[PDB]
Amino acid sequence: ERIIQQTDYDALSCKLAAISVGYLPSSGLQRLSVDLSKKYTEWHRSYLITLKKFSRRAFGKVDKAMRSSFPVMNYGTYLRTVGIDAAILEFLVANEKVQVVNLGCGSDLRMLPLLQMFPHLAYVDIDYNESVELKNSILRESEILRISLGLSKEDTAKSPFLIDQGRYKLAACDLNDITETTRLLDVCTKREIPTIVISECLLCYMHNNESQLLINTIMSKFSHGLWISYDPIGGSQPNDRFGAIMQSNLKESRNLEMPTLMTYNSKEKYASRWSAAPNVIVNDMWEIFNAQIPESERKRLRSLQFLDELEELKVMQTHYILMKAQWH
Ligand SMILES: Nc1ncnc2c1ncn2[C@@H]1O[C@H](CSCC[C@H](N)C(=O)O)[C@@H](O)[C@H]1O
Repeated sequence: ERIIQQTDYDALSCKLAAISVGYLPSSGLQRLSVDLSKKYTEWHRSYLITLKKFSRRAFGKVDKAMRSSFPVMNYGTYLRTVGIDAAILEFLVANEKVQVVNLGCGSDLRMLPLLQMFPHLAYVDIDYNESVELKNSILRESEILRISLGLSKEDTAKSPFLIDQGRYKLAACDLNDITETTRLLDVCTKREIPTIVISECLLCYMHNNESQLLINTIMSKFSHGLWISYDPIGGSQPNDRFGAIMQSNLKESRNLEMPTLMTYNSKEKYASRWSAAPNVIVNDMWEIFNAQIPESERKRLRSLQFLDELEELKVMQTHYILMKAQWH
């Protein structure tokens, strides 16, 4: 589906709007160095310029949405990035040899600083065939993105991989098909190696059958893992129409569906999908803003932009969550 692939252009507009204002990179929570903080800004800026070369339509939707970004949505992107990063970095410090499988990766460039910071970290980007062909073109075209991953300018990878360079792999795969998913994972991951499965904004666009079989198969595949899943919820409180308005606004404007939004309308119901795992934590993004983000970080974001409506940030961010299912 071309419309589901175009949701990544909204996710890239958020990431480039946060970096352009200053929200990211947060060098403390993401644990970036002085050089890698400069590289985080320079890799994302070079991804936007290279996206212009390969697409006028995709650059037009990313550029217009980025510059029309409000302070409230920049707070939602900050908590979204440093929340998933805090869960990744805790697992990568305790476990030296780790392999990551970013399901529904899109235009995510967190693997660039992560591979640098951890010498024994493998990584595996996975998206639709059309999406990963655009990401392969952008990484191989830009000179600075070429140096980060050790890529050539030409398409030199073979068979199931568009990129196959040492400790990073890019691959095409429909995740709604479980036969295609397990065939790819057999040739790019191992059972015994500790794992971090990232499903950032992926499982919301899938039906309940395709998403539940993806959770049960991947957890049963590895002996030791950690599933950091970010997604929206419809809201549990009565007269809370956040979920019914979101399904009606996506269907009318863009012809997009979030099938299991109302089904998993709370953070408890969302976390019950990973009930097979023994240790399951779950907190909405407003709870992560008040408990996980330090006082030094909140003062820094206040210096960037005027967040006039803090209650409007609470209403939005309570309808997003960060789940962490660990098993062994
Ligand atoms: N069945 C499927 N197979 C492969 N990719 C899928 C998929 N369903 C949704 N996606 C991908 O999930 C992404 C959702 S937008 C999220 C982009 C990225 N994870 C980020 O957080 O910045 C899109 O890029 C889309 O292509």
